[PDB]
Amino acid sequence: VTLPFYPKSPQSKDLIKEAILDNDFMKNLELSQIQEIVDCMYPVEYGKDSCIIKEGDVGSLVYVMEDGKVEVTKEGVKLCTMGPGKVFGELAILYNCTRTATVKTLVNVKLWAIDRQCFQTIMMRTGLIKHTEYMEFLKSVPTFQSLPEEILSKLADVLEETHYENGEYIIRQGARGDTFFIISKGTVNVTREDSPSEDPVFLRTLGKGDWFGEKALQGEDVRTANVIAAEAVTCLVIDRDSFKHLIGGLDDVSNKAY
Amino acid sequence: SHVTLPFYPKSPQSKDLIKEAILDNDFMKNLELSQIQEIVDCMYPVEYGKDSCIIKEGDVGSLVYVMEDGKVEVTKEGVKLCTMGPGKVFGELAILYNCTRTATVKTLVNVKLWAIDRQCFQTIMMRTGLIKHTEYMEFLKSVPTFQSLPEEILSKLADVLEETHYENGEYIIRQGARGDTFFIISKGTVNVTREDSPSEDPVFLRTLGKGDWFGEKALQGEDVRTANVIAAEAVTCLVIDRDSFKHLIGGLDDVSNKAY
Ligand SMILES: Nc1nc2c(ncn2[C@@H]2O[C@@H]3COP(=O)(O)O[C@H]3[C@H]2O)c(=O)[nH]1
Ligand SMILES: Nc1nc2c(ncn2[C@@H]2O[C@@H]3COP(=O)(O)O[C@H]3[C@H]2O)c(=O)[nH]1
Ligand SMILES: Nc1nc2c(ncn2[C@@H]2O[C@@H]3COP(=O)(O)O[C@H]3[C@H]2O)c(=O)[nH]1
Ligand SMILES: Nc1nc2c(ncn2[C@@H]2O[C@@H]3COP(=O)(O)O[C@H]3[C@H]2O)c(=O)[nH]1
Repeated sequence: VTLPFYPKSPQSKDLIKEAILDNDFMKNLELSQIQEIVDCMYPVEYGKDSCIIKEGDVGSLVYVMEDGKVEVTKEGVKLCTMGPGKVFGELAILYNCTRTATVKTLVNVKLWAIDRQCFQTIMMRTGLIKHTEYMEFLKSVPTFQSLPEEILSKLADVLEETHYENGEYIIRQGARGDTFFIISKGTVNVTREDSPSEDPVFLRTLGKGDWFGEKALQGEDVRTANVIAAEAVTCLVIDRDSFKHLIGGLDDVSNKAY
Repeated sequence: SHVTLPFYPKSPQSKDLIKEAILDNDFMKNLELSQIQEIVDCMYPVEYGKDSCIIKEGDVGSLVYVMEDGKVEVTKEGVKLCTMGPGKVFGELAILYNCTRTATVKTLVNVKLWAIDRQCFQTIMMRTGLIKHTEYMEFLKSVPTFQSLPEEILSKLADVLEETHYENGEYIIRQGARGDTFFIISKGTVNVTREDSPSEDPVFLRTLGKGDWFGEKALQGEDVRTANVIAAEAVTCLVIDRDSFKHLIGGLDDVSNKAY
């Protein structure tokens, strides 16, 4: 789930993005995917008179040329030459076939390359798939599985993923609140101080699929307890208005008692 | 070269069901029409009884399904995701995205499915207009007469050429007939014959094949064909209208000054 990263100059990052936006087979990727491809590519060089791609071979890498010149042949027929700012080697990866042509260096070249597995991983990181994963998660939460699909979908549309370090206060008692939290990862501790000048008392531990932060949205806008990450925690979070329109009605949430 | 996909004859009602199911699927509705058609024709029938597991999450994906009758249940790690009825695609994610099955699919009743194998799906995914256009380009470049034409002109040729198929024995061109088209042979072979008068039998002139062309003479004189061109085996020509011929190919010395 975690991709390789290679640091690049803005000029390089722009060259690659423009190369992709110029390529007829890839120009319609979502922007976030282009961005991920951009950061993922690692640098590769070849000297003059080298063969980068042999037709018939297994394709593994997709290239963007930053510097140099290559010649593209197929069955001995010259197809074209390509200069900087062009993608090549994407067909074998996009279409799961062998290399459809041969690419040779005419000079020393400087390429950026991404391997097949990274590319395929990124191809699946679309808005529609992220949305679907949010839906699948929500359906796993008993409070929300029973909701109509349209409302789950509306929820999935607005859900924000936030992360908390161990010991981090997700919620402090006594402050206003504007967020409702669903735990997708890890555990939290809930504590409360009854009077001022006192140490907070432990109430309970919540984990994956549990939720919190409704009290300040239902009633007075003051947090009634502390919620502290007890390990590395991920929450799916909902702003006050979304809560009100989409979730505020639910009996299990509205009439929650402790 | 090219693979031939299997054809499975289906009722009109089924073909429409499949077509609609794809166009209703968010991961597939943006396929070209030609691709959706090809999927339609190459899906084959498969049935399952009540309480069968069609797809297990984690497995390598092989087939994409379209349901015509019945109801299936979709779960992931035991979480119920949905039920699906007729007119729905399932099993496309593993194949589209080269991952393992992302969920489990089980039947609730007897089901009637249409299925497409991964060999076909992979073939069809690559049959786009753009890929076809590029194949046209690569072919023209293999023909020395059309190689050295600028890229802009080859691209225009690919835009307007018509790929046409001919039966064995078919007169692609009859001597004496009016003509408006130029032909480039992309596949197969033709025989060229000519008769001195129409009350005489034609004599053999020559045999042409892939990368050869014909039909230029009637575009350069009065539009009358000066010989017969007859398909020998299965023949494919890239066919070019008169105006496109004049603007794009007519200039070429090899074509203009072709002598026989
Ligand atoms: N088949 C083909 N490839 C080309 C052409 N122009 C440059 N290329 C690149 O050369 C590459 C060969 O490896 P790939 O088939 O994976 O991807 C190809 C393209 O990205 C062309 O006109 N035809
Ligand atoms: N008042 C109270 N809040 C709790 C308890 N256990 C979990 N919580 C959560 O801790 C949260 C503090 O922020 P909110 O008061 O807005 O909403 C609260 C609840 O959702 C409990 O026993 N008492
Ligand atoms: N991951 C996922 N698959 C679903 C869902 N609804 C129905 N499906 C189908 O279940 C199938 C499992 O095999 P695939 O992962 O190949 O493709 C999947 C879909 O076509 C859903 O909400 N999530
Ligand atoms: N007149 C003539 N045409 C030929 C000969 N060999 C192949 N051809 C082709 O057959 C075609 C008949 O249609 P066209 O006269 O338009 O153009 C002709 C040529 O392109 C030949 O020896 N004589």
